[PDB]
Amino acid sequence: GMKTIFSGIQPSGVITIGNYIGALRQFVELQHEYNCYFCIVDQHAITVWQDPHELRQNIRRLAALYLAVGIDPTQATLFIQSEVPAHAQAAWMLQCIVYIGELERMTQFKEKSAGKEAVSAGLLTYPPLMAADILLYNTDIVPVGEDQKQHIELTRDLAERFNKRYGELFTIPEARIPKVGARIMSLVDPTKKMSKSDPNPKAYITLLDDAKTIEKKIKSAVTDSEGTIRYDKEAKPGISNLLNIYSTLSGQSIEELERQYEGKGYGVFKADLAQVVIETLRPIQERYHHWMESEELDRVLDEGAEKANRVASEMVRKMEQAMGLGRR
Amino acid sequence: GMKTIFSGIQPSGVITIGNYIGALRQFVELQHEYNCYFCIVDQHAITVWQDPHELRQNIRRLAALYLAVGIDPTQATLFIQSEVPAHAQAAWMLQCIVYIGELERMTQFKEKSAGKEAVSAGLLTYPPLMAADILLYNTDIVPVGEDQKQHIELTRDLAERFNKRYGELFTIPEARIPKVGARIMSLVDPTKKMSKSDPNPKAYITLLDDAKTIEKKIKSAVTDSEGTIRYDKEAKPGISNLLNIYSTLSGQSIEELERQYEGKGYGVFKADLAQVVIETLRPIQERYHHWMESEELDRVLDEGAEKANRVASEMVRKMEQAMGLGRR
Ligand SMILES: Nc1ncnc2c1ncn2[C@@H]1O[C@H](COP(=O)(O)OP(=O)(O)OP(=O)(O)O)[C@@H](O)[C@H]1O
Ligand SMILES: Nc1ncnc2c1ncn2[C@@H]1O[C@H](COP(=O)(O)OP(=O)(O)OP(=O)(O)O)[C@@H](O)[C@H]1O
Ligand SMILES: CNC1=NC(=O)[C@H]([C@H](C)c2c[nH]c3ccccc23)O1
Ligand SMILES: CNC1=NC(=O)[C@H]([C@H](C)c2c[nH]c3ccccc23)O1
Ligand SMILES: [Mg+2]
Ligand SMILES: [Mg+2]
Repeated sequence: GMKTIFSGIQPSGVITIGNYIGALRQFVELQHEYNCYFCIVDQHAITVWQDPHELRQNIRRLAALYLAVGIDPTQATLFIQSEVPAHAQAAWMLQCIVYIGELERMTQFKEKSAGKEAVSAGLLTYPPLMAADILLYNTDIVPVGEDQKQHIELTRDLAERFNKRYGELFTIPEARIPKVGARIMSLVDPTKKMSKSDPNPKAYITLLDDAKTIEKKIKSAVTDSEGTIRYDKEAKPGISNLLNIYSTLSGQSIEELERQYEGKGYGVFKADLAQVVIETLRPIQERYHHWMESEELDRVLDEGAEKANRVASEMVRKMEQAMGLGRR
Repeated sequence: GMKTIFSGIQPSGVITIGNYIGALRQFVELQHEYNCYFCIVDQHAITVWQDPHELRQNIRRLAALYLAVGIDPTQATLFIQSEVPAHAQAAWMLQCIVYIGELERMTQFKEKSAGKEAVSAGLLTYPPLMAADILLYNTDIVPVGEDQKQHIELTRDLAERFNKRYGELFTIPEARIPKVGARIMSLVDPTKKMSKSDPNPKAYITLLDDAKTIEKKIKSAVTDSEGTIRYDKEAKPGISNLLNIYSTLSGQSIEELERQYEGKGYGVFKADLAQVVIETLRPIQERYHHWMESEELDRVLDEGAEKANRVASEMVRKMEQAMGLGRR
C-alpha cells in the first residue's frame, strides 16, 4: 500500500512563514501521494506556559490555516493531539524506554533551558511524546524542518530499542527535510531560526499578519551596511535569509534575484519582498476567515480524531501486549 | 458525602508482608468508612524492567490478593491503572506543571538511580503520574507507607500550583501513614526497608511464600550476637524489626513479647515468628487460589475500570478546559 506520513505543529502561537516554508507548504503536496496525518499538537504546546484563552484560540486558528493552505480533509487526517488519548499512553511507555541521559543531551533542551529559572519536566520529556506521535501510526516518513532532525534520530533509536527488547512492532521512520527553506532565520537575529513563540514579534511573520505589519517587519529586518544584494550566509546572514525567503516564495532562484537587484539598494529590495509576502498570504487569509466562521471546521476535526483514535488505540493495545501491561 | 480514599500498589512482584502491614491491611478496614479506589498501578511498574510474562502474571496475582485479603468489590473500586487512559493524560499535564528540579531532589529517585548505568526517564517522572493517580478522583486521604510521604507532599504542591495558576479544581489530599508498621525493614539488611523488587528474595516474605520458605527466611534474618530479645532500633535493628512484625501480626504488644521471651534465645523466637506469619497467611492463600481459578476476577476488574473511567475522564475534561487544551 501507500507509505505513511505524520507531522505536527504546535498551537503555541500563529504559524509563521518559517513554519510554512519549512513544513506546511509541503504537506499540501504530500497529501496526494501518501497516507497522511497532520496534527495540531496541543500537548506539546503546554511544555511551556500558554494562556488558556490564547491556546484554545490558536488551536482553532491552526486548524483553519491547515485547511486554508489547501490540505484536503478527504485526502489527509487532520486532528488535535489531546483528542486522541493514545498519544499520552504511548508517551508514558516510551518514557520508560528512553534514558535520562539521552533527553538531557538533546540540543533543543539545552537551549530552551539555558537561563533556567525553573524548567517544566515536560520540556525535558516531550521527545518521547513526539516519538509516540510518530510511531503510533506506523509512520514511514516525517516531514520537518532542520531543527527536528535530532528528535527524529531519537525516535528511531527508541523504536529500535522497543523492537529488540520486546519484539518487532514499530516501523523505523525517516525524516524528510526540504533541500531549501528548512531553517528560515529570525528577521531580528539572523543567527537564530524564526520561531512562532519568539518574545519579539518582529522576529517572525505570521500567516495572519496584515500588509502594514509585514511591511514594517521586513523594513526593520537586520542587515549589514555593505549595501549589496548577494547571497553570503557567513558575511551577510540577514540579506541571505531575505533572499532565501524571496526565492522560495517567488519561484525565482537566488542567482536570478541577485541579477535583478544589481545596482539596487536594500530599501527597494525590502519593499519588494514585503509585497511578495503579502501577495502570497492574500488567498490564504481569505480562506482562513471562511473556516473560522463555520461549524464545518469542528466537523473536520471530529472526523479526524475519530480516524486517528481507531488507528492509534490499536497500536497502544499492541504496545501494552508486548510490554505485558494490563490483561490479555 | 463520604470522603475519598485512593491508594496504589505496583505489580513489580508479589506483595510482601511489608506491603500488607504498611498499606493493604488498612484498605480492608477503610473500605467501609470511605469512598475507596484501590489501584494496580502497572504503568508505575514499568519504570524499571519487567519481564512481560511476569508482569501480566503479577497484575492478576495482585488483583487476586486484594480480594483475598478481604477487599469487597461492592464497597471499593478495584482496577488496573493502564485500563484508564486518564492517568496517562493527567500525568502529562502535571509533568508540564512540575519543575525538573523538584523531581531530581526526590529522595527515592536519588536512591534508585545511584549506581546509574542508565536510568529510564520514567524513574524520574513517575511522581507526577502518582499525583495524577490521586488527584483524578478528588481524593481526600491517601493511605501509604512512610517511604511515600515526600511523594504526597509533592502531589499537594502540584495540586496547589494548578489551582492557583488556572483555578480551583483539585482537592488537596492528605497522607495517612499508620502509627505502627509504616516501614517494615528488610530481613537481610535491617537498615533498608523491605521491598518486593529486592534482588535478594531473602529480604522479604511474600504473601504467597510457603511454610518451608517462610521458616528459612525468618531463620536467616540478620540479628546481633547479644542473644537478648528486646526492642532497640539503634543497637538491635534486626531483632527490633522482627519484634515489630511479630507484634502487629499477633496482636501482642512489643512489651508483652519482651516478657514472653525473657531468658529465651533467638532460635525459638524466630521459629515462633515463622509460624505466626504462616498462620496469618494461611487463609489469605486459600482465598487467593480461589480467585486465580475464576472468571469472576476479570469481571471485577472490568467493572472497576468502567467506574474509574467515568470519574477520571470527567476530571481530565475539567483539567483540559482549565489549561485550554482541545476544544470547548
Ligand atoms: N525557521 C523554521 N524554518 C523551517 N521550519 C521550521 C522553522 N521553525 C519551525 N519549523 C518547522 O515547523 C514545524 C512545527 O514546529 P513548531 O510548532 O515547534 O514551530 P516553532 O515556530 O518552532 O514554534 P515554537 O517557537 O513554539 O517552538 C517543525 O516541522 C519544524 O521543523
Ligand atoms: N517496608 C514497607 N513497609 C510498609 N509499607 C511499605 C513498605 N514497602 C512499601 N510499602 C507501601 O506499600 C505500598 C505499595 O508500594 P510498592 O508497590 O512500591 O511496593 P514496594 O515493595 O516498594 O515495591 P518496589 O520494590 O517495586 O518499589 C506503598 O503504600 C508503600 O508505602
Ligand atoms: C515542544 N514540542 C515540539 N517541538 C517540535 O518542533 C516538535 C514538533 C512540533 C512535533 C511534535 N510531534 C511531531 C510529530 C511529527 C513531526 C513533528 C512533531 O514538538
Ligand atoms: C515507582 N512508582 C511508585 N512507587 C510507589 O510507592 C508509588 C505507589 C505504588 C503509588 C503510585 N500511585 C499511587 C497512588 C496512591 C498511593 C500510592 C501510589 O508509585
Ligand atoms: Mg519549535
Ligand atoms: Mg516502592
